[PDB]
Amino acid sequence: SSRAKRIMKEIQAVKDDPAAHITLEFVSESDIHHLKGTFLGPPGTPYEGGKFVVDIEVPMEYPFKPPKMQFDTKVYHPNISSVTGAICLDILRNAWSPVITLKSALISLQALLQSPEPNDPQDAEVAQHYLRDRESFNKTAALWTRLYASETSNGQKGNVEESDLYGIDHDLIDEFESQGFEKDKIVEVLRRLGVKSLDPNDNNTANRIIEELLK
Repeated sequence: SSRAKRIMKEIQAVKDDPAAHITLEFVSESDIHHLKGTFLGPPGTPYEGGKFVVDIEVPMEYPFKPPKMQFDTKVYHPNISSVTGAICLDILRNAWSPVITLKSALISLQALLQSPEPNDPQDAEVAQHYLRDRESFNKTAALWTRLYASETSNGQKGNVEESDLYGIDHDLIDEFESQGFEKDKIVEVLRRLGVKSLDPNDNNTANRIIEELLK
């Protein structure tokens, strides 16, 4: 479209050969109204290490066109994800420059994710909670992003794990096998249960498993 060309030009830069580590995929019919800019990055921090999908909404207005952004890996940060997915970066609550393109808003999130700013954020509950238990939220933060880094197809409520190569076969078997029980034992107890987050020497299900294992 005519007005769409405005945003298309911005995406052309990222489309110019795999470079800049940027991503821009619009999910809409001929009338591109909803934009979605993602960014791929390696690990090395609980705030970064996977994929991020920022739901962008680009209207058809030239004068003062503030690009909306929300959700984005539902990251739990004082800035991102306050109640139903919302960030605070220039063009969000009070922009001070109409030149701040969409690329700036996206790139700003990357540096923002790896930059704790609990001084004067938007979410007081998060800031106060992080101020006390920062180490407890740190680990939980990396886990959420590590699991919500990407998702195939649509969803009903929540589809986490149970998609890639399953590690529940000979690993859980090797434990009971060497113990003294035979494969036929583990299979019988594994098939019925079918746990995934099993512990070596700290699992309740295990005790119950071995219970039958001996019969």
